[PDB]
Amino acid sequence: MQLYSFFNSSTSYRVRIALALKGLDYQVVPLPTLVDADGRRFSQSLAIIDYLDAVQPEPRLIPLDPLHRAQALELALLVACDIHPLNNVRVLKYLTQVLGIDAEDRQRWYAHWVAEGLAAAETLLNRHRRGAFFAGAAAGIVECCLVPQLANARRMGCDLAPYPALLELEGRCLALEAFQRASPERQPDYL
Amino acid sequence: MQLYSFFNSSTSYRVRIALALKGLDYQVVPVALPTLVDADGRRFSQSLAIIDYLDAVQPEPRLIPLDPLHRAQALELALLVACDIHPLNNVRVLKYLTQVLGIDAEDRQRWYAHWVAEGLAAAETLLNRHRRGAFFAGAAAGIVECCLVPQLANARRMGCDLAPYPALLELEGRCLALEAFQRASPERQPDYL
Repeated sequence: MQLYSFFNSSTSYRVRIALALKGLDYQVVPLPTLVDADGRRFSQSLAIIDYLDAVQPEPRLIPLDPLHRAQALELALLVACDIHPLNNVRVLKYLTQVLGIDAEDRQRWYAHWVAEGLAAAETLLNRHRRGAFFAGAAAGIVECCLVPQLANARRMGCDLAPYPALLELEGRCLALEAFQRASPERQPDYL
Repeated sequence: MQLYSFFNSSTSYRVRIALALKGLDYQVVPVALPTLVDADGRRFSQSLAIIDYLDAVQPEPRLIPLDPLHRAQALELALLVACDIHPLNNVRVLKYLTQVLGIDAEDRQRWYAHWVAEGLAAAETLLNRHRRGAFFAGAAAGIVECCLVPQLANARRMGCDLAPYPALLELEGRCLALEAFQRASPERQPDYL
């Protein structure tokens, strides 16, 4: 398979993590678009992560148990639907060039959606985590979504002190070769 | 189970359609929404997590396909709406644009219509290229129609041009002809105007 990836795309980071956790090799093509062995194209990171679970079930990125699965998807969709979309490069571009919102107002916009969303993420992780990772002994869709969100929030100057369990989970993920391999800074298109 | 719904919430509408397709819409309860509340008082948020959970609660008729390829295609279109359109066009976001950045109704209008045009052009193409049947997944409505019908009602109400999406308009018409969608509609809610 091929992944049309950019090193600094949060959605590409999500899928590079999932591919690294499966141990699947693919060809980065410097979004995202996964092209499978049949030439089918997929661009929505959370659909790709679900599909990878069909392509190579073990290790599993989304739980089988219906309640554990609902809890994992709840936290993944909080990130994918209620934080990231508002803070996209395309949205900040629109705010500057079309509405002329200055760097500082764009900061406060960025920080407002992060603060609301990460407070809820911290709550859900503390409530529903089953072990070292959200799903127990292995990282999955929750870590695929939280790790890029935290990197983005950090880089935009957000206060992350109110989210100690998110920061702890982030550290347990960034200690793993799979996350290190997927990281922006280790990508072939990275300056 | 109970579903805490507001008549005018798009994400509530998505889950009221899902419940109506299952034949469980006695569970709906008027006035972040929606919230599904089970037997033992467990609260589920996230409209797409709730739709997925309803397939565990009562598998038939299925809102998310079993076949992996068909599932990836249905989730691609559903997530296009739920991730790339609706979150930018939320009441919550439009309040921030008004009350914080002082953007007028006219610039708000144009923001709404930009994310709508970008998203629905891509949605029209996915529907045309990947649909399995009269509905996206086949002969029955599912997660794709649960996301599209609320998004088209919203776009129409905000004055968006929907002429460029004839396949989306046709699918919307097939859904709104069904009793399950008519029951789920905002206009038929107990809390409606």
